[PDB]
Amino acid sequence: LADLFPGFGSEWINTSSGRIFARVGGDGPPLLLLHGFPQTHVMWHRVAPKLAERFKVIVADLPGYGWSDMPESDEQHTPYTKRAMAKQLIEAMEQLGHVHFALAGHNRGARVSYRLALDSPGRLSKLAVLDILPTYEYWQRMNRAYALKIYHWSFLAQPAPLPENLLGGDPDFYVKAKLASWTRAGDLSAFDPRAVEHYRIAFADPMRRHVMCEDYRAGAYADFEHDKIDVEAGNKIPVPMLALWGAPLDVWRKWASDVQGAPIESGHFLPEEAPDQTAEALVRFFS
Amino acid sequence: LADLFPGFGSEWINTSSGRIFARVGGDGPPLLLLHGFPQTHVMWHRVAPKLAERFKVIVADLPGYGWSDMPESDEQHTPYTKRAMAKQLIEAMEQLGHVHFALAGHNRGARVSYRLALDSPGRLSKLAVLDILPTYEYWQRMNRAYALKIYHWSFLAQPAPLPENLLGGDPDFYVKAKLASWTRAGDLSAFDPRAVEHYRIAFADPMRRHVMCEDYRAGAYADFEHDKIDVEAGNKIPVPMLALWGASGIPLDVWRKWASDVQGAPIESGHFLPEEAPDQTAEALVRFFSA
Ligand SMILES: [Ca+2]
Ligand SMILES: [Cl-]
Ligand SMILES: [Cl-]
Ligand SMILES: [Cl-]
Ligand SMILES: [Cl-]
Ligand SMILES: [Cl-]
Repeated sequence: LADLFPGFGSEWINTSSGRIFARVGGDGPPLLLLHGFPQTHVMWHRVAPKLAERFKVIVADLPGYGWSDMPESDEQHTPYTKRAMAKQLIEAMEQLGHVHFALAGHNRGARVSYRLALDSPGRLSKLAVLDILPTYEYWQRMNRAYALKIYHWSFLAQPAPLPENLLGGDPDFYVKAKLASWTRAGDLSAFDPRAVEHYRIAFADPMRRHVMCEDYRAGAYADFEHDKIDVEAGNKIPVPMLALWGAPLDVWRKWASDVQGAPIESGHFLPEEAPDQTAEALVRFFS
Repeated sequence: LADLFPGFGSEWINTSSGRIFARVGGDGPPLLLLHGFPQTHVMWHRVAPKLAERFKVIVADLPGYGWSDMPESDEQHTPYTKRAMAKQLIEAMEQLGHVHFALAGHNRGARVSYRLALDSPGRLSKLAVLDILPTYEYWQRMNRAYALKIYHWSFLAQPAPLPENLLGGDPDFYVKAKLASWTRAGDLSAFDPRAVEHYRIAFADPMRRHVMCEDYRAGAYADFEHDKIDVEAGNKIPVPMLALWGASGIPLDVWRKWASDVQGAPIESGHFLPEEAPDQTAEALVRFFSA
C-alpha cells in the first residue's frame, strides 16, 4: 500500500468512540477533508497537496472506514449515522486543538459535513460539499428513474445479512465496478492504481463492508429523519458554503443561506477525475 | 427431483422461441397456469390436482425458467418481456390445439397473463392474476418506502453482470431468503421441501439466474413502457378477470382502472397463495373459472 501524501504525517486520533486515522500536512488555517463510499482518505491524494500549500490539511478516514476504528453498531445504526459521525469527528478535531475549522466532504463524507453544519455550525468557518444533495432530497426524488440509478441506497440498506452475504462472494468486482461506473470514463482509468488498491483492500474485509451497509441503513432511516426535522423546521446552514458537482445550486439554496457553486467537468469522483479544477475551486473558496 | 403432479403427463412444446415444458393433467376446458420468480411450474402442485377435477390443466414453465428453453436475450431484453413471453405461450397453446383458453398466473406469470390479455384478448375466456398489480403501478407508486420495502425490482434490473455476479457466490442463500421473506410467517414452512428443492436447483444454474435478471430488466424498461402506453391510452382488459391477493402480499380499485370486468378478494396469506393457502386458492379459481 503506497504512501500517496508526500510531506504528510500519519496520526491515530483518540475519541470516546474509537480512533480516527488521518494524514496531516501543511500549515495555516485548519481544513478537514472527508471521503465517502467506497473509498478511504486516499481519494484526496491529488488535491490535498495543493490545499496544504495554504492550509493545515487533515485527511481523515470516516468512523469505521479505512484505518479508523469501528465502534459497535446497534439496532438504529447509531455510530454510523451522520450525526454520530460528525460528533466523533468534532471530538477528533478537539484533540488537535481545532474547534473552528474549514471542512470539505465527498459522498458520505459530504453528508457528515452538512449534518455537522446543521448540528454544530459554530465549528465551521466554511463548508464545501462535493457531488451530493441532502439525503432527504434524494429520498424525496426516489421515483422509478432514481430507484434504478441509485439502487444501492435501498439494496445496501436491506436488513443484515442480505447485502453482506451477497457482497462477500466477489467483493473486488463490486467495488471496482462501482468505482468505474460512477466516472465519466466508465472505467478505472481516472484513478491511480495505488489508490484503487487501497479501496480494494478496505472493501475486501467483511467487517468493513458491514460498516458500509450500516452507513446506508442509517442513510435510509435515522439520517433521513434527522434531515426531515430540519426541512420541517425550515432550518438552513448559516456557514458559507460551496457546492461542487460533476457535470444542485437551486437545491442547496433551500438548505443554506450563503451558498455558491459550480459544475466541474467530471463524473462523481471529482478529486480524482478533475483534480486541478477541484483543487483550484477549493483553494479559491477556502482562502 | 420429485414428481409433484402424480398422474400428470409431461410435454415439451416447440415454439418459434424455444420449447415450453409443461405438466398436463385433467380433462375439460383448458386452463393454463403460469408461475413466477423464483419458482417453477411446481408451485402449482397443491392446487393443480383440484383444478384437474374440473379442467384440462396445463402447468407451464415460463420461457427461460425451469425446464423451458432459454432464448438468447438482447439489449432490450426482448424474449423476457411479458409481451414476448405471452406471444410464446400463445404459440405453445396453439400446438396443443388451444386457441381460446382460461389463464391464471402468479408473480411474473401474472404479468405475462395480463399482458396477454391486453395484446391478444381474443385468446382468453377468463383470466386470474395472483398477488400482483400492473408493472406500471408498482413503478408509479415508487417512493422511499416502496424502494426500501420492495428493493429487488431495482437491484435485479441493474445492468449485467452486476446482479449475476452478486448472486453467484451463494445462490442458495438468496433464493431461500426470497422465498421465506414473502410468506406470511417469513420462513420456509409454507412450502413443501420437495418444491423448495426444485426452486433451488433452478436457481443454482447461472444461465437460469441470468434469465431471471433479464426478466426484471424487462420489468424496469420495456414492460413498463408497454404498460404506460396502455394506461395513457386508456386501454382496459375486456376479458372477465379475477384479482386474488394475499392480505400480507400486495387492489381491486387498481385493477378496475385496467380492466372493465374484474372481481377480486384477499386471502390470508403472504405472496405465495397457491402454496400458503392452497385450498382457498383452488376453490376461488374453480369458482371463478366454472361460473
Ligand atoms: Ca406440432
Ligand atoms: Cl453519498
Ligand atoms: Cl415481442
Ligand atoms: Cl412479480
Ligand atoms: Cl405488484
Ligand atoms: Cl387454504
